[PDB]
Amino acid sequence: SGIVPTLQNIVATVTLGCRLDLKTVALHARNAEYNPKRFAAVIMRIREPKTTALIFASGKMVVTGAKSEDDSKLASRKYARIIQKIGFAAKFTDFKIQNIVGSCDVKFPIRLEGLAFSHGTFSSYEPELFPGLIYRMVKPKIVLLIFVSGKIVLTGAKQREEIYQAFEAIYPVLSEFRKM
DNA sequence: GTATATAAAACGGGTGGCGTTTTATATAC
Repeated sequence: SGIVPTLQNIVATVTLGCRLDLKTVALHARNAEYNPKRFAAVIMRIREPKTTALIFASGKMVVTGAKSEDDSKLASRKYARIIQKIGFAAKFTDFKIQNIVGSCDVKFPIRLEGLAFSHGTFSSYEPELFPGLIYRMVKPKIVLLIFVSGKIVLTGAKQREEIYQAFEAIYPVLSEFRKM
């Protein structure tokens, strides 16, 4: 082994606590998009940490694109400050990470059909529909996308340890189904 | 486009329970 998964995307939610006028928000922000007809939220962005926020009239906000939990909270506080600077009585509350995505490379090809047959109740593999095997782990409850190349995607985690836990648990199985 | 996780909530549609839609990301067909 020796491989440890790399975090790729962190999704979080934040309650600003006050109602927002989206045209005002979009108008005053330096990096905003807002087309009511397409989606009901201002799509705001900041350069550091590089992230994207979906800002709603209710004052709720979704922050995505961060590569670390630190970066997620940091960028979230920053978006909240922007809203304040524009003039609303916003508050940075209820910061919570909802989804963590990770990925790695085991460095060997995998026999997906064998794995799907062996771990049938957790696996779903339809190569004509999507080339990767969808593995639904029980403990921890994580979803893994397994590819012939040996590249692995882990998602559905609320905490970093779950990403790490799942990979540790899957590695022996990937080894059992290697090609070379 | 296909598939995976996840929140936010307005829209469409017919006056309603709920599917779609958007955003970010790895991955590969």
